[PDB]
Amino acid sequence: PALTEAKHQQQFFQFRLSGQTIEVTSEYLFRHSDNELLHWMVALDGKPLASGEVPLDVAPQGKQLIELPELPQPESAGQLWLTVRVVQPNATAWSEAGHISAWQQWRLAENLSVTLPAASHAIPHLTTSEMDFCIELGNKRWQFNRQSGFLSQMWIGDKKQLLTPLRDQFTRAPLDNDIGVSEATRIDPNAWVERWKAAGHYQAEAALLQCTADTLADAVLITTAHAWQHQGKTLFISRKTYRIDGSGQMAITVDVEVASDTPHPARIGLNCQLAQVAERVNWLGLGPQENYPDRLTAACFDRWDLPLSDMYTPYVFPSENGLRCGTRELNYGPHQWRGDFQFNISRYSQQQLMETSHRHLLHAEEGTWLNIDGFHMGIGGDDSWSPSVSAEFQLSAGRYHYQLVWCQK
Amino acid sequence: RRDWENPGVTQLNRLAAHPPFASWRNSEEARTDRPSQQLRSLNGEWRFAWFPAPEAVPESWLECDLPEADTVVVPSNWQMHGYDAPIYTNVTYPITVNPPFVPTENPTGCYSLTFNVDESWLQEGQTRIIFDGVNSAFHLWCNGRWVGYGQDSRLPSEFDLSAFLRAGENRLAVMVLRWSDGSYLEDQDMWRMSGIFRDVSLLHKPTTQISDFHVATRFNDDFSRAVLEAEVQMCGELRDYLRVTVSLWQGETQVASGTAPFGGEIIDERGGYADRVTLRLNVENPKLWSAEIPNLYRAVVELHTADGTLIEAEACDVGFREVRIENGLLLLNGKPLLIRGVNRHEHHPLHGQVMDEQTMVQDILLMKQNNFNAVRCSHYPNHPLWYTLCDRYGLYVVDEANIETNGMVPMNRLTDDPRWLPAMSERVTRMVQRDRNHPSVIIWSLGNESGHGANHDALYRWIKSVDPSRPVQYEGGGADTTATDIICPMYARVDEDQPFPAVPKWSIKKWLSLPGETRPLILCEYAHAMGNSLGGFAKYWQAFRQYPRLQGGFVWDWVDQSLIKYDENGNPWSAYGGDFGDTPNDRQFCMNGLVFADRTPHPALTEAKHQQQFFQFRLSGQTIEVTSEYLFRHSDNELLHWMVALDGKPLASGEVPLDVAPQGKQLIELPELPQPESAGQLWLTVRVVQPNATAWSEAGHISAWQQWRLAENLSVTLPAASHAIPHLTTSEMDFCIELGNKRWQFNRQSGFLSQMWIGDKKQLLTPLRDQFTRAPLDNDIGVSEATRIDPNAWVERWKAAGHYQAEAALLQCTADTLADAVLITTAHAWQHQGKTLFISRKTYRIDGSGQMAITVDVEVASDTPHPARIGLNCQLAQVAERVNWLGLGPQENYPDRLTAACFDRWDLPLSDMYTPYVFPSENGLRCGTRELNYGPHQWRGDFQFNISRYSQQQLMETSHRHLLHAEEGTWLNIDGFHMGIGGDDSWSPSVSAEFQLSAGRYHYQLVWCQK
Ligand SMILES: [Mg+2]
Ligand SMILES: [Mg+2]
Ligand SMILES: [Mg+2]
Ligand SMILES: [Mg+2]
Ligand SMILES: [Mg+2]
Ligand code: NA
Ligand code: NA
Ligand code: NA
Ligand code: NA
Ligand code: NA
Ligand code: NA
Repeated sequence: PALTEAKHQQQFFQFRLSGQTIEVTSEYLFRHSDNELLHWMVALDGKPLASGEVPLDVAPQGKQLIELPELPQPESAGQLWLTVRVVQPNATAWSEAGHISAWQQWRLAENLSVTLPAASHAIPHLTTSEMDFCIELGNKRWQFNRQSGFLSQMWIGDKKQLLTPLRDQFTRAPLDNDIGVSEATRIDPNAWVERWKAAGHYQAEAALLQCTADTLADAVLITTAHAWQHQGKTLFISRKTYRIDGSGQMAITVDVEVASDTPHPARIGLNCQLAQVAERVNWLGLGPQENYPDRLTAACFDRWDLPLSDMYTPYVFPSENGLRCGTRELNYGPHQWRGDFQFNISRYSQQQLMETSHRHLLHAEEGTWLNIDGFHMGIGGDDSWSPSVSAEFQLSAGRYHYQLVWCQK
Repeated sequence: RRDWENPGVTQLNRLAAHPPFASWRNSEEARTDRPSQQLRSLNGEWRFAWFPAPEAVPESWLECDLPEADTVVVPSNWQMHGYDAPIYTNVTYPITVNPPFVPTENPTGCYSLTFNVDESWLQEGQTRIIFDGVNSAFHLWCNGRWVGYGQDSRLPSEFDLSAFLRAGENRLAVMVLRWSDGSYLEDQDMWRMSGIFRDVSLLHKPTTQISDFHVATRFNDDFSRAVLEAEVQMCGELRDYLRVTVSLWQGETQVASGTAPFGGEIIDERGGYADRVTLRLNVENPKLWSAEIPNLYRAVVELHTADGTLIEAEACDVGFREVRIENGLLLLNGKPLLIRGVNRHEHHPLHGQVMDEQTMVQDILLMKQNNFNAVRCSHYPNHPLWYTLCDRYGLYVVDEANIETNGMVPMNRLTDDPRWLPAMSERVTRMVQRDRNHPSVIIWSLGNESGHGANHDALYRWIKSVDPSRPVQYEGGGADTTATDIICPMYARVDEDQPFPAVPKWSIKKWLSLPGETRPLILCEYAHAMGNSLGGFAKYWQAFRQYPRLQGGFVWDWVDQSLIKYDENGNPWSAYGGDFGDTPNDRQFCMNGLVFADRTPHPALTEAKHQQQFFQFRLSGQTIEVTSEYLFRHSDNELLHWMVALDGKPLASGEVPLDVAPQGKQLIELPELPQPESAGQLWLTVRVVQPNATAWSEAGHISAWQQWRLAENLSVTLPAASHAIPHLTTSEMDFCIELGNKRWQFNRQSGFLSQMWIGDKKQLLTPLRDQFTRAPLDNDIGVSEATRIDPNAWVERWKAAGHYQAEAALLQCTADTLADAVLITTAHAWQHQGKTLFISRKTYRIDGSGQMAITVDVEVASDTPHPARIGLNCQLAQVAERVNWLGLGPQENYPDRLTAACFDRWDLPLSDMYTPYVFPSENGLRCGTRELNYGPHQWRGDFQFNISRYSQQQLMETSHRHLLHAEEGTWLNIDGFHMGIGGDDSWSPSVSAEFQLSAGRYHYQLVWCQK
């Protein structure tokens, strides 16, 4: 996946936007853009609204101004996005006709939704038992275990949707850059993975602090609080609310605290093993290829749809892989998650990936592992033998908030 | 003739410039710098009359005092006495641009003085008058007879009165013109005043006298040996019996001496200077001068007969130091400097441009106490005592010629014109002739904002020939021209390029490495301290420490140029541009100081102090590594105090003597510390304290500090249950909740908490509502004016988008009863002309303990300009004496200006929570606050806040601090997020991107409870 990042940063055309105006600047020293045309497209949340093409005619080091036509208002809430691509109409000794040599995006107007939903057709019911809080709505059921404090099962009809409960996750199967030269036989205590191990990040266990259920006028509200501790130290505290409404949507709010003295964690998200396996993955976010906070420039915001295996990157030395960031909507099977998160989805648990040294030995587990992150640490790479993730990409804020809606499709 | 409309006539009969003289007739008095009976002051009471033009002055005035004259103190600026108005114009000239002419209505100040001259002064030798500063041009008469003329408001004009005076009473008549052709070279950004505003004195010199002397100090490779060379020139009776003896003293000990007859070496085919002599004194292991240790020697220059008669003696303080640029670095005594500089105008709120010892001292002490080591004479030579003081207290000085033609179009129109070479030459040459022996001066500057003209090239070269001991710098024309030894930009940013055509301001880091560039870079002006500013200051200091060739800069500027005006009641108030009827004018642009006109600090001063620290620290486990940035001194007056506190509660503390060599490091291992079981964050604070008083600071002065978070124990503790559940009562218009003695009322039409009762006392005067704006800072407004809007300014972008006028529309307001609480949920949209700018969704959970937890989630349209803040505000009914908070402080601090603040528990009087910037704006914020206590209230969370008796609306609507009026109750602004304040400049948006609120979605939470 890194190749595409390289391709984008090494583009030969630079762009700037000012109003309806796009300014293209050539970084060629000798040739004119004689085999290039600029294609532009405006989409609302993935839905195409308009596009066009203009021939590029820029001298080496010169500039070309392109005026976009009047952009008809859009009939709906959402963020308009402008994407431009430089396409070479003719084949060359090194590329085929149609080759895309450069691209860029910009957000244009955004119209926030202020439209009140609509009065639920029904009201979910809460069933309380000694060991669980269950919510029923139509043919859907959610179960929250009172001792664990997590959503442990969800059913569509009589069909269970989870293999493992939905739980916070603060670690990742270590990348090569997280490992560096550390070795079991010769630990580099300065490496990220060793800092995390030493702090107990991979061994910390969730301790329940609170698990309550309340019924509101049109919804049921579950509130939970957990502490993750290690050798008597509290590493993280996660507080959440799950609000299930008449519409069947489950709104999840997550507020996490990370002790200031613990090494900054690899991620702050939730994870679960879905019972089902589906053919495709469809999302509205950055893509289509794998992208990370510090390696996402080349990815574009759009509606993407790929086979599930394209959502896994087969690095020979396996690790955390396949994340997509900047995702507002994710669809898999009958499920839909909405919010502003980063995610990865595959047949392999982080556990397996971290315990496996060669890709050929991984085996698809039952169901699908979904990791959905409010925040994820950068991957670094300035070198692969010393910590290389830039401060700005470390999860050092101390307190973090994210919210997601899980609903059926 | 109208000599004042002729750049070809800059003086008539004026004597040559020279270093400070006193004509002592006893060498020990010269050695001691005691007063000289031959140098008298004529300062005191003079007679003065104001005329609208020189053509209105009556001839009788030359022969006798005008009955209508007033007696006034001299030196003074006549505007300060109210004869006419001072004018505050920045770049545009105060007069029509039509060189070399001036208005025919040209305020003329007729000064006169009747004074005494003892016969003895007239029996022999020469008696001269010296006017240290006359703005801007003047004619001089003595006993009714015309003596001469002078220009250049900022250097001394001396005339020989020997033939005009008589024993006893004598009368001077000085006709001072406010405007002259000199004004075209005096367009600096300051109040436009006039008058005899520097000292007036009378000096007696013998007929055979020391007419000039230059002292130089050259060193061997390690500065263990030096040669002091002093060239002395005489005027008068040249005879074989004359000699010059130069002696050098360290205290009462004479370290060296040389005697020689006159007659310098052969210089050309016609011979040498028979009226000059150069003495060379060898000095071993000299004590070197620096701003760190201003070691000085005293050189006494005796003119005498060989057989022993002292004719006269002159003298100066000498600082052995070498200044040189080598391999791209400015070195002082072989080591690279790091300039912690500030630009300082000569300004006094009551006396205008008249300087006095007390004031200068006060400024030098505060500069030093705030870790400044350098000052730039923006933008003219200073009153003579300034140099003496920087020599003695130790500050590096950039001495600057009085040449500024900013208002010309293009800016070098005069400086590239050979006909203005002569007038400019004098401004440069006479400055060097006067100030060349002061060790504090380390760099000469050619003036300011006059573009780049061939005149600058010529003058750069003149100085380099006449005085090889100091680099020459000059910013005009792009700051890296052929007329400067130093890249000396004004307001170039650290990382951000500003590619203006012809004179781009590159990022300072990129500028150093442009193809072929090798010079050091020191900003002549940076960090424009106008109003609530200095945002981004730390970014500069980090770059300076990181890049060798980035050697610092001079902040703009030291003191606000506000003037005192008196109201009807006779109460003083700070005035700025236009407050005197002056127009056009540049309003508050004259106030850009780190300190107020009375020397009270603005909050930015502590940020400068901190970033400019001379000790850097690193923490590793319990080891503290201290690194000294001093180049020449050891930390011989310093100890390290350390303290650990748990959320403000003191746990342990200690002190350790600091012993680090210059550029050295010291490791200090701290004691086993408290590892308390109790929740909270442990914080380590270290401070460097100077146990002994110095010439510039009191015992115990703190010179540096730093803090680090240590272990954190997050609370996992469950609050006990409440023997109580709040009750809800509803009506179409409101949701009321009651719990014990407490009550909350939420308006269903507005969607806000409209009132709260504790006991039965109402707590709010205005409801709690979201706030997305701030009363704009000078940096938010920049140059925008009603009359000429600058649409790119932040304030204008917010205005045009409707932020200040957007109205909350209620989208939802519900109430639910929980197990042990009542929950109110709201959502509002802020719109403008159909555009939804922001959406606020909140929940308020009131529990059986009586606490109200508020959760707020805001959406901001990505296409609206990033808002000033994301917070809540309300007017509390209560007015309490103190404010106690756990968070950054104690002074005002903003996101991009908070490095100096320390996290601790602070407690101040309410009034201290407001910063009285002259031009009112959002102010007093404190960031990183975890708990705030005011009266019965306590708010907890992770926010920024301000609290005062003045609403944001009032601050935005009032132009001057003295017009603000305390409102009923107290206004509290509690922000989840607040935009940086900027300040890289005050005329273009300068808030760095990482400090702009552009995330789109924001979340914050607070708990409001009692106690
Ligand atoms: Mg003239
Ligand atoms: Mg003697
Ligand atoms: Mg006599
Ligand atoms: Mg200027
Ligand atoms: Mg104006
Ligand atoms: Na083309
Ligand atoms: Na692995
Ligand atoms: Na440096
Ligand atoms: Na100014
Ligand atoms: Na010491
Ligand atoms: Na104001």
